[PDB]
Amino acid sequence: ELEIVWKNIKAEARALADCEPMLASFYHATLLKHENLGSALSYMLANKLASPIMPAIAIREVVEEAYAADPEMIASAACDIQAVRTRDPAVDKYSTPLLYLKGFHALQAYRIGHWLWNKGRRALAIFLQNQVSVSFQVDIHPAAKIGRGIMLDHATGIVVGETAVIEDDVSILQSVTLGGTGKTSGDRHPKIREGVMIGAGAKILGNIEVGRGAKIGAGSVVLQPVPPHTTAAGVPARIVGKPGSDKPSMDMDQHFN
Amino acid sequence: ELEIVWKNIKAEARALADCEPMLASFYHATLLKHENLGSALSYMLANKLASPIMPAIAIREVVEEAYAADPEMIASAACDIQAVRTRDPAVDKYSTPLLYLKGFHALQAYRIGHWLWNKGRRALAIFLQNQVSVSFQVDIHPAAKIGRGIMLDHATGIVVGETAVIEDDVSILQSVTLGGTGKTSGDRHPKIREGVMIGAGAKILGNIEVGRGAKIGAGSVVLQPVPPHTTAAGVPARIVGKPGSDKPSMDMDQHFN
Amino acid sequence: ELEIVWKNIKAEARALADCEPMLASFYHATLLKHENLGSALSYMLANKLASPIMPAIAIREVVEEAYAADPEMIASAACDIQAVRTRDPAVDKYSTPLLYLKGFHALQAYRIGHWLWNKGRRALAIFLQNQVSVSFQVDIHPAAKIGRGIMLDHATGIVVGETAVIEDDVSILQSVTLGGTGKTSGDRHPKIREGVMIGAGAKILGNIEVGRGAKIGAGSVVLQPVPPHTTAAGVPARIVGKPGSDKPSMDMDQHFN
Amino acid sequence: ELEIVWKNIKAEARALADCEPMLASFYHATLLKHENLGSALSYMLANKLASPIMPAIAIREVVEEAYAADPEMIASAACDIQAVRTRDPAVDKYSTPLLYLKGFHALQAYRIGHWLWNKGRRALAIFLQNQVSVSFQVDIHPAAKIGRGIMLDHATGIVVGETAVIEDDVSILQSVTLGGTGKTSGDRHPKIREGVMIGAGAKILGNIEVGRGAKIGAGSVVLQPVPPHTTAAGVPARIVGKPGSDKPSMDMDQHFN
Amino acid sequence: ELEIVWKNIKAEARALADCEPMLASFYHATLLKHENLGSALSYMLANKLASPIMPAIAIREVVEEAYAADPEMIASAACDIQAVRTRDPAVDKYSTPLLYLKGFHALQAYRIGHWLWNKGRRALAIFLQNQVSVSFQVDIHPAAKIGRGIMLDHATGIVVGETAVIEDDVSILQSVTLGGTGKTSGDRHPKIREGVMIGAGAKILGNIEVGRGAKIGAGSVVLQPVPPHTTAAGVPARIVGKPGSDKPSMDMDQHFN
Amino acid sequence: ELEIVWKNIKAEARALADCEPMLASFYHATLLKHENLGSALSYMLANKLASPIMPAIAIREVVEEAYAADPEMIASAACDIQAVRTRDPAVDKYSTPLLYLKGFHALQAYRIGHWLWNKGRRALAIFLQNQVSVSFQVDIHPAAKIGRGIMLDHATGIVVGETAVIEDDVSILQSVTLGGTGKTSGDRHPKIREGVMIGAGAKILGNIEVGRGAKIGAGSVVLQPVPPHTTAAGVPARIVGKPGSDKPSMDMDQHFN
Repeated sequence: ELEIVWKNIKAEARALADCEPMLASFYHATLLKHENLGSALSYMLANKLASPIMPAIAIREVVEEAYAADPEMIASAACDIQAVRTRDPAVDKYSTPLLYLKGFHALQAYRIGHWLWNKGRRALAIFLQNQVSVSFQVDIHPAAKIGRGIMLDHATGIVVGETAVIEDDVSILQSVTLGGTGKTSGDRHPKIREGVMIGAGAKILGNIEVGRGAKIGAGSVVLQPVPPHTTAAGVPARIVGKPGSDKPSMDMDQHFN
Repeated sequence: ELEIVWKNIKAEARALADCEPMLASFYHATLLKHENLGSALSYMLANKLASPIMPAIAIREVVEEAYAADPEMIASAACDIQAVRTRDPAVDKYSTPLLYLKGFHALQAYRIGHWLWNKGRRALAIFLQNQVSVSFQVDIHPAAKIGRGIMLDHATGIVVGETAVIEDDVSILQSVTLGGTGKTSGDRHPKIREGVMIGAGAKILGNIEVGRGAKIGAGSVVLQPVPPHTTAAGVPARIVGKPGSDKPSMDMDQHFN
Repeated sequence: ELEIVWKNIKAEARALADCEPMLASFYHATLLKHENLGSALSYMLANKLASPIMPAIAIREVVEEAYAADPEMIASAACDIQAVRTRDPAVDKYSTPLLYLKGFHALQAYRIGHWLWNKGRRALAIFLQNQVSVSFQVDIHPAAKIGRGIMLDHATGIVVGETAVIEDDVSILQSVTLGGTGKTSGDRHPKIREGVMIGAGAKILGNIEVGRGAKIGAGSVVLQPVPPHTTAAGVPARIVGKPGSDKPSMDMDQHFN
Repeated sequence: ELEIVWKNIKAEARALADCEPMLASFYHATLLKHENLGSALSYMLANKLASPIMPAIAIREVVEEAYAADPEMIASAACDIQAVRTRDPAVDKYSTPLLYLKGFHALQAYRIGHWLWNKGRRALAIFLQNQVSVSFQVDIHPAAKIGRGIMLDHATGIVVGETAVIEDDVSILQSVTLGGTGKTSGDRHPKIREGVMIGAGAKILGNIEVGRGAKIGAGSVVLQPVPPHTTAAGVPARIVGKPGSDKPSMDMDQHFN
Repeated sequence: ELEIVWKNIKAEARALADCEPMLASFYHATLLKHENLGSALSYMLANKLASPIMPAIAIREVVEEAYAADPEMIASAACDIQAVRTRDPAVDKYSTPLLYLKGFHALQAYRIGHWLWNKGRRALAIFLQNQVSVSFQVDIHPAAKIGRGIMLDHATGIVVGETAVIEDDVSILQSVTLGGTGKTSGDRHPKIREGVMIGAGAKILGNIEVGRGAKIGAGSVVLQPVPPHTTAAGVPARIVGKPGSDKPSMDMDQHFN
Repeated sequence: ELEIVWKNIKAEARALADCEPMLASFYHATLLKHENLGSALSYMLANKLASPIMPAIAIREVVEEAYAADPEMIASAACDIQAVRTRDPAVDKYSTPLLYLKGFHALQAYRIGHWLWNKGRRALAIFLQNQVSVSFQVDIHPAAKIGRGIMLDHATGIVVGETAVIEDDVSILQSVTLGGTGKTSGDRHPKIREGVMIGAGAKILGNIEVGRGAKIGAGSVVLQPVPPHTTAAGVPARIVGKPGSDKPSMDMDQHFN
């Protein structure tokens, strides 16, 4: 439920404001004064994406329009929160991704851009993509199709291209590229299927499959498709083993042979 | 031709202003209100590099002076715009690099820094280098010697050191390092010859030649010179093949082996 | 001593004001108007960490409280300045790290966060960690234990997790991860011992030892402990040699094999 | 009705976007994107009253709460817009007061402060009073009781004290004081009745009546009550004549004697 | 001569930069870095009128276009600088009006508005009028016809309406209104002839002539035409004498009777 | 005592923060976190005078230098607070002038400028004078000699020239000019002696005495000296009576014959 995630967030916020007065005002503005997750999300995005061109209120109205049209984006955000809490041992609170984590922020900004792109507002979507690249150091093409329960841990240097697909329950670290090949339009970026874990620095290039439950080792350069439930590693990457679990995204085991 | 690129940009800007009310003023202020490419470039760099150290209107003065003194830098920018449009399939407009692409912005900021450096205004060039690093996440030393028709696609994490050379018609992806070795002054960075393509994450270290038309695979660590028209890949890199084209920078084929 | 580093900085500042008269007020504010390094450090951090939540004045109060409680933080910054000046051939002046180098800025910001974390002000430390990740593109968990004489050269994309240790006199390049494994709290990040050099893009994962005087080659993915005075490289990394020096962090030789 | 004022504003906004394409996004944000006057008023005040203490979003919440509790505040703004358009020959458009005229901005800000004062939120009302004095150069104590159909033309230097009353359909010029006497709390500011016109620079002091349809000449200092339908002028002011109209506020005839 | 005023300003700026370290960069950015008076004027106006509606770099473009189109506006500004230097004993430098005096800034902003108005860009001229009113506390309608060698000393509260005329070599103090009467279009504001001096707080209302070399006493309310070379004072004003000089604007003698 | 004024302020602040949570953070930053009046004053001035040229911390160091050199400026500020509380019936708290009232803010900014001027830092003093004119709409030449226990109520449009003297315990309203005559340097502005009250809009011009305990009526134009313990009013002003008390500044009785 969104509600237990949101109820958890407010209760955390109440406690955190008591034991850190420096941030009491911060917690009230970002969390306590909102009635639901949607409103906290739009507030976060409005403030983080504000520019002279589109100030806070202007951005917020765009975000609220998107969430009214497609409320599943809020549900997706809630799943992404739970992903980080459950998978990242440095995070023990529901509020932490929403408050602090630039990978989470960039992911929700992408959802807005994707909605815009699909509505034909492509100029605005590209503006926001490239704003997010500068501000959060994550460059996700708004045409990319990205599911829910996604963790982008640390996130600096992540690149996801136009024709990429990232299914639900995927975990991706800093400096990961889901990148293209060639100079022509068309399908040319990876398809990352459910349960995949991608370690820091991995470059996955071209219109290639990374099958369900696969594991891509840190620093891998993947140029050929990786079968489901297999571990790939190296430069260029080869099949080196099989993961310890069905969904390595859940366990974040970085070892490979 | 310069006038051709500029006319296209203005045409696009007129159509874009008509399609997105939130951005109509932006397309005017950044493009349509300007008489020539040089004016739009100075506007772009000023706005995007503004900080508490120096505001936008002050930056803009420095940039106009440089372009008045060496208008070839404007011709170089036009060649760079054409490189991105022709090589990056996610870009189908001439206005896109100018408005949005941080690698393009970084590359042009470098040109101003390089002009300052060569004039003997090194302290200002070093400020600008480091502002570009924070603002665009691209760290290019102003003493590097970089030609024209250069694409820096995505660009997050690019590092180009003091003594590097990059010839005309080179294409470089995110997280590429043209890096030094040792703790002494003098040539210690790579010399990248014309037509080279460098894939995401490649690290090229030392005063080593990368020959004309060579391809450096994504994630490679290159410690030895790479012969012309050869493909290097791996950690550390070895010669694994020959590229499919005479100038791999033009074709962006990321395959290796 | 501090007084020698500070006297050199003051002399450089006087020269710089004549080299670039435009920036004279900037050199005055950051350097000339202070009587000691501590004052100039607190000025830098106050401005670099200023936000709507904690403006420059509020941050400075925090920083001066920390520097009064633990003046060794100032001495640590002085050794960090000397490390860059001595090890990075692109940097000749003591003033350069303090004015411009985002790795240096982020490292001193971490010291404040670490001081806060150790006082139990954990929310505030996590806030600053994530602000520094956005602003300087360096993500250091405040519970990390980092010594002095540390160079973070270029620095974009550096990630240092919760249980990591970096001892004195270590040099680290851009896109280096000292990263975790697993979804469970507990000891799970690298221990980087004195004198170690880590090349650009290296990923070192898990609770593993990198021993005194070891060298980690650029682009390495290190999953097993590295013995003192050996060189590890490759994906995954293997022992390939021995460094030519007792403390490779001082010499910055990027060669491996 | 409101719907007629609002329909006119929307039509003007469409024309304005074609008259000055540069400002198209501004006209879109302030006017075109709203479905009613209340929404456009709350957008104007949110941005005009934004500060570090209460950002635009926080102000808008306050304003929408007030407009929901007392929608007559929106109707009052509509009569104020019509007053300027009908009485000021330099203003032809309904949109002009809402976009630009600082007297109109200050008058609507006062309504929010007055609403707050009457709810017992007195500190907040005094905060906004003094912010409006700095930003729009109009100092209105929130306990003042001000009706609707009020023009504050040019407006700089207007002062209206704690116990003042301004009834409906009053026109006031720049540098007008409705000021107190004495050091004691209690009723001590003017009562300006319906239809009164007050010329530039007039000072009206103490708990005195200015009667229905009276005219106060520019530069007058009024220390005694002014009868309905008479003209007062001079320093100190005396009755010098009768207005040529029943409600001089509508006709703006500045002649006296 | 234009070149003379400009050379003086640069000389002063060099000496000022040497005397005050906190402002050295300011004198550079506002004066010394510029090639001519027009460039410094555009810089001044851009910086001081910046707002959330239009930032400084955008304003600067509008201003340069106006000066390129009608360079007499720059000659007018030089005459205005000389008027203040020669007439205001608190000003002994040519740079002072340009750097600091809000009446001088307002007057030059009016010139740009007037150029726009006459070109048919009225919507932009009306924005700028009202921005100048908030920013400098001077409200001058852009359709007013104002000559050169004009001093607006102190300037707070000055109002000049739509149909006013102010000839060359006129001096006006704070809180002066050249104000209208009635609610109809057409001439309804004063016509101030050459050499007139207008003291602080004077209100001059209606389409009335104030003849060549006349003096209007401080605090006067002028409702009837004032003959050339005559002194008017009082509320309402009468002819009380003749000025001591042929052009009272030059001598600033505030005595009357 | 400063201490009972400061102790009163903190106690007020504590209570006000409890009964208005919107402003709790505001009260903590402006008042509660400071140890003395001097620190609260410097914080207020640093934030209100911050500009790109001289940000908050830079201004604060200038103010703290001034207060260390001449601590009587803090004592003067305390007297000015008590003046407003005791004389202005709209103010019932010690904290109100310090928090909100632009006349009080401008007066303390003047003290800094006066200190600067007397130290030879005249360029900076003139910069700040003209900043204050724009920001608070009060234009006080830093060479003016102004005592303590001064109330500037409402304050918009106040002008005080170079050679003016304002003794202790004077009360001055909005739109008051202590103004010059002529175009030559030298003593030429009023000398306002102890206990004088000046009503709104009064213009006092030339090097003329306004004797101890005199009263100047609102809207007066004073061109000849006013004897001690006399009331002057009119345009031009004549002696019309005697005040009701020895120090009309204390009683703020605005009546005159």
